[PDB]
Amino acid sequence: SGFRKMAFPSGKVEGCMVQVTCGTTTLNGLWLDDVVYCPRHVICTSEDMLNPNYEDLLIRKSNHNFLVQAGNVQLRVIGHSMQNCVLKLKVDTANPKTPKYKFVRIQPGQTFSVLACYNGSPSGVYQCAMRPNFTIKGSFLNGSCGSVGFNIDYDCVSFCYMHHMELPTGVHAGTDLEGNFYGPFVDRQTAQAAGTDTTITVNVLAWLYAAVINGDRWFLNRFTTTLNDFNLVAMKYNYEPLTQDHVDILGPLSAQTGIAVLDMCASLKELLQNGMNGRTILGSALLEDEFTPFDVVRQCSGVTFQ
Amino acid sequence: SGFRKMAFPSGKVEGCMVQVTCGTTTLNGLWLDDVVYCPRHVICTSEDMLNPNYEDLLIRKSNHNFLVQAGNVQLRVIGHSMQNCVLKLKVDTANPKTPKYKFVRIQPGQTFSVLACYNGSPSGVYQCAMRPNFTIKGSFLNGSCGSVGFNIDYDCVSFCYMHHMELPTGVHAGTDLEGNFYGPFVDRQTAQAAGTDTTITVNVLAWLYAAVINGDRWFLNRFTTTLNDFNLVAMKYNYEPLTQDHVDILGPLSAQTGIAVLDMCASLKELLQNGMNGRTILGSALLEDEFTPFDVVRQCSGVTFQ
Repeated sequence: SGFRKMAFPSGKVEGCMVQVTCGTTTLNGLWLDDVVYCPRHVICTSEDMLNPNYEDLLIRKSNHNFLVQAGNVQLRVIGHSMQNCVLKLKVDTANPKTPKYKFVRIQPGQTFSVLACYNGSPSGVYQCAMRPNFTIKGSFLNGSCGSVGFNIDYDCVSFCYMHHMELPTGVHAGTDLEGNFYGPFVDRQTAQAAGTDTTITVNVLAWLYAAVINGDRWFLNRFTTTLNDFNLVAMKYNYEPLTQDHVDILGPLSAQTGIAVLDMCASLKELLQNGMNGRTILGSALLEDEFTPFDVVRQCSGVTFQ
Repeated sequence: SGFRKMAFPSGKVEGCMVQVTCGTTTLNGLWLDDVVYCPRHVICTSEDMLNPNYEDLLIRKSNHNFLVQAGNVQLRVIGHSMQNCVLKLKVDTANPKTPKYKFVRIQPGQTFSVLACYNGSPSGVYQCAMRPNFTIKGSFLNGSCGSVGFNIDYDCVSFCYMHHMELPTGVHAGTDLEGNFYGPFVDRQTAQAAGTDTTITVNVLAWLYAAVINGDRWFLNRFTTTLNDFNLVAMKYNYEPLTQDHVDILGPLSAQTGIAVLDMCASLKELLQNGMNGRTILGSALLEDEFTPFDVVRQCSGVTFQ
């Protein structure tokens, strides 16, 4: 028992990290088969970032302008193309540690692990949620761009995030591995701000089911609610609306505990309107929204009585 | 910026995990050079657990009675001895992925990463503290015994913890890699209870320095305090006493931020007495004590590992 924010083991990802330098710019790349992926701003300078013309800048670059290092050994670059905001560097060597992998685009509220890297080398691993405003609350310093987020499903690594930039409130923005930004952000030095961040309700409900399972039920009530009513109250408290997909995903936790999703929604509606009277749930003073229902199910491993 | 509960990259440790089966008992082992380390209770059954005579049980086992599996490959066991509560299995093969490593015994309030494993397979990584009562607040299910805790410094993995058992309050007990329990606990089913757990004061101060470095400085007051003043307030809130050694250890963070230790202590004394008035620190409603001063420096410097 016990409940912890937990990341995926980072080893299959550590086997793909490389350093990529262009001119005086260095950041991290991801080496899969004979390709290296990195943020396209590696070809820029600080001065270019004010109004960058990526097509033109890449035109004036040869393969020889990209120095790719996998620890000690240099990788020869044979080709370079841009896909949206990611550079793809074709190399003469296939990564012998390439895991089974896929590129996925994740949805707001879905979690993933981040391997923070500097100069092609891992610094640390932590669990993140894609916020409703298409930011993540990371821990990243200069040199971290090209750090990736990922899930492991079976033995298959699903890469879902590449780090590009930090916004003025200290949250981070990036792309999927096809180089499309999450959210309304661009890889240019211009006034950007993250939108109003909302709370990931399906994750708050997952966490409430976790509370119940680890013994805390002080907040439960006999009342039940309908879904549109809940959503109208949710809206008022900067909570994301709960969709039918979300109700479906909470099915296993509902079944294990015998507490219907709409029952738990009624408990949450109450907690939002009244506050929590300085009482801790699973040792937290605030409702946690970065635990998915799948995260709670894995750690709790409960049975369902039918 | 950003500040996250961050684990060490787990890859060096994932290459050492194996499955150890003895009769019908299966749990995890650690394969370094030609030795496999695991909890000695692998040689027990549910029968033996009440009050097991480990010496007698081990005498009645040959090398042939131990099946060690490293993915698909079976390892030949060539020797076996017991050191305190760990079994050591000599195998015919040195682990070719053995990292630079050492065995250390940590002190209460020191942090480390746990690689949670099931049947020799890594499932999760998370950051933990050794509590003042020599328990850890883990996330472990049946099958997790022999999961290890570790730090990385330089290119060197320091193994500090092996998981043995869960106490009736849902907290976890185990051993260093020489098989000596942390705390007053034994590897038998006996009435055993964790002592009074306190907060790790020096770690809360480290965390306040992290907040400041990241721009969350609302809690800083102009008040200074004596060490004894601070302690006499702190004691009341189930906080460890702060020692001169603790003040010394916070020197680097004090120097980097240009804020005196005893100033920060005065800010903490204020937070303890008055609460946070709704404000959060680094997104958190509660004071966090699972970051050491070295943890804050590593994360804020972007320290990497081989």
